[PDB]
Amino acid sequence: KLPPGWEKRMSRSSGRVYYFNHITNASQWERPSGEPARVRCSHLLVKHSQSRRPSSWRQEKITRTKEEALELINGYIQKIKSGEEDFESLASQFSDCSSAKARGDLGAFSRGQMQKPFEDASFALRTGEMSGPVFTDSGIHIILRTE
Repeated sequence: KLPPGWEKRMSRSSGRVYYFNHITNASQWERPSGEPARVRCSHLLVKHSQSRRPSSWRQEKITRTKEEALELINGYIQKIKSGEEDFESLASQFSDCSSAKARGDLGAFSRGQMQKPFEDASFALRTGEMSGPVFTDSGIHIILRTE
């Protein structure tokens, strides 16, 4: 009896059930509570040496590995979930996408327009909800659905 894309999982380190979304890679302790033509999202992108365009306003030659990019992504997720940092502030400071200028805002879009893994996570999110790591050809994303 779980919303779309959510499933119950067992955590081995703590021995407790949690909830996992296999579309967004979101996870949380708490049980989670047509689809629209368009959603609005912000994101924080961390590129790596195998991104389709491995450079950004933050560095001319992006050399980090995929797993280094994932480590940075998880660090940002930790700070956001714990309240140590705001999503928008981290996107402005550290996103490798030029949308960092607008605090990660990408505006509105509909299915078919974005990269498929990005689109699926975005439409699987509920408004105000945040994804886990989402992998695309651009790099690794954190996605926040704002409308």
